[PDB]
Amino acid sequence: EKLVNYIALGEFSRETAEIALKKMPPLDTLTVHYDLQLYKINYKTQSPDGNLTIASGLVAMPIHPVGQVGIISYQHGTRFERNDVPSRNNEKNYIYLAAYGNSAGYMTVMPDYLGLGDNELTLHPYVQAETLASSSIDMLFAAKELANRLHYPISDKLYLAGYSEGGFSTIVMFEMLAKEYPDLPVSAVAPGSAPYGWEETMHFVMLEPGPRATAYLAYFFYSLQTYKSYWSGFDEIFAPPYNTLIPELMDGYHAVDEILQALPQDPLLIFQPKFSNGIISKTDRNTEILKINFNHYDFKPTAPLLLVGTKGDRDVPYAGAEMAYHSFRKYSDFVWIKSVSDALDHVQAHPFVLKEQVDFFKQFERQEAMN
Ligand SMILES: [Cl-]
Repeated sequence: EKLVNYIALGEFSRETAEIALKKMPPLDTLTVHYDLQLYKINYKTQSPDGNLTIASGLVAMPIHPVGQVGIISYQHGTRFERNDVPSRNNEKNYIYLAAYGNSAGYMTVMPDYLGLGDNELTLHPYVQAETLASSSIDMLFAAKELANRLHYPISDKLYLAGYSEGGFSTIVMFEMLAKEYPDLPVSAVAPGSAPYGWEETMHFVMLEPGPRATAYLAYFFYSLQTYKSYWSGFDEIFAPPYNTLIPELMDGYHAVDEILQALPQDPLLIFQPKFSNGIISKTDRNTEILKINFNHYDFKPTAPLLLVGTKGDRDVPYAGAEMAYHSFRKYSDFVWIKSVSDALDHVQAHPFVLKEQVDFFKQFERQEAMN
């Protein structure tokens, strides 16, 4: 049993959902059909060190479903604040509930991730494949336990989506489900604007830095060194005073705009030159283990797969999505790639990408369907 405890958080109405959708075109074109009941859950999963840890997330259940209810597991993007995660259901979370739950009618399952929400680990293991995958799978299983306890019948339809860091989480979750849980059917998978490829992503974020690049890299290397100690210490990685500022900024209680204002726009300024150059040149002594963590685009998909993003992305390289697409196509014809724009950026494109995800899942909902 993974489910440890839960708390009812009240309802999320059609009317509240409609207001949220209207704020984020093109999602305003979705029709709302349901009110949802919300639960915050806590569940058992493994830490980066392979110990038991109790993590949190949100489950949202359409009330009075007209059809049999499929599950969508939605993996959120980068969060620097402990409490800005789905189990808190703040207004920024509403669009996910509105689109997937109130409109699409899916039981919507949203992990917080380790180091966030109620989890006692002090720091999120950021873009770390092993635990993003296991924490998301264990959340799904715990959510299914909740539905069983509440006599909420669900179908066997299962959809996996996410954005940004969560696009990566979605891909690694998919891989691990296929490997470790081969008898659990997955219906469709649609990672949104994910980072693909260690070299591709490092080059883009370090040398073509968009507005959040320094923050992403600070989070990534601070978290990786914290959990894995691949380098001698933080001062090998980070130039002063960022070696001590970054740990403060990443405490879970700094607003993301404050983090972005405290860090330079050019990520090279936060690193020792030796270190950053070694990463870029793949001459860092840890390059092989870094590639193992990052590179998850060479496995056989066991469900229809849509890689959806924006060619306008300045946060993660669209070239990485193109590379991943060709890699996955070696294994399956049921693989597609879609750009929602030539110029919308990572943030602007988000509601367009969400709309594509919902539409993709609906395509696979309405075939191969049996009670
Ligand atoms: Cl690589």
